[PDB]
Amino acid sequence: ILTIRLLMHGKEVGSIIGKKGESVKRIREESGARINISEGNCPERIITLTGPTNAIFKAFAMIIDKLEEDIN
Amino acid sequence: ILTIRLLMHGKEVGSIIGKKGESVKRIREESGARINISEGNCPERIITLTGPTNAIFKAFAMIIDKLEEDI
DNA sequence: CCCTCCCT
Repeated sequence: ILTIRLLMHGKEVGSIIGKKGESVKRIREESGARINISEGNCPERIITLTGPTNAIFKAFAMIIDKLEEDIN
Repeated sequence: ILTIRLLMHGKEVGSIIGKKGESVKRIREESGARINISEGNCPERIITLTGPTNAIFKAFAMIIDKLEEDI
């Protein structure tokens, strides 16, 4: 059970929270991680990833994949 | 003693109970109304309010303010 | 693109 913080620009975050909140809703329900995204229109936002190794991995990889398809 | 039912989306209602449970704690205590909330992840939830016009009015106003800020 | 918040 480990935690890892990811830094993220404003626009970056919006992608992980696709219109209506589903994008996270997958990543969450699909990796098994505890995912939190500090709110408030702040230029830099933390996304905390919390859980066992593979859960993190999975959440990470989906996060990566989401941003990967946003260039630009 | 009046009963007034409030239809409420699943998102909204989660804000009234905000966190461990304290948001309702606040309103139950500080408004002095009989507040009930239907249970389970149903999209559509009822909040019954029983009491005097005062308590009903208090509770309601406390709800609106929890809602107003989200936003 | 803003997400969940579990109370008698």
